Amino acid sequence: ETTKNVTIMHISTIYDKTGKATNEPALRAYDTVSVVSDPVTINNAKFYKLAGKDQYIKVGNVDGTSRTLKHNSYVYKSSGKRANKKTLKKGSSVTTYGKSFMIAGHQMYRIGKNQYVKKANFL
Repeated sequence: ETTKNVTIMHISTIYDKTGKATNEPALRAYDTVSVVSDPVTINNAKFYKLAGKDQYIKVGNVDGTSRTLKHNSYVYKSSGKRANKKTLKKGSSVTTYGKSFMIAGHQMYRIGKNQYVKKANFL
């Protein structure tokens, strides 16, 4: 196997070679793991194979998904405070990692370490 090191950006279920979830302990955000460098496709979904193991994680939890903003947006911390006073502008492409989180009552995507943007603001 040719492998590379990646940072988990979102809690990640461990799947088997058929894309079925296992009960193996989930990988946790900001841990580093060795994966086979090229993703695999299972059921038209992309996964990283963990190096040396028949275990697979979703690429969206590592490389993310590029999404376009339909509204000007603030960036929040998990506490609910604004992370900064910057505004991400409508039409910007922003990478989001995994499934949205509930932050201060709103569904939000993680865009960075302790940085979140409201899901409703994306196209």
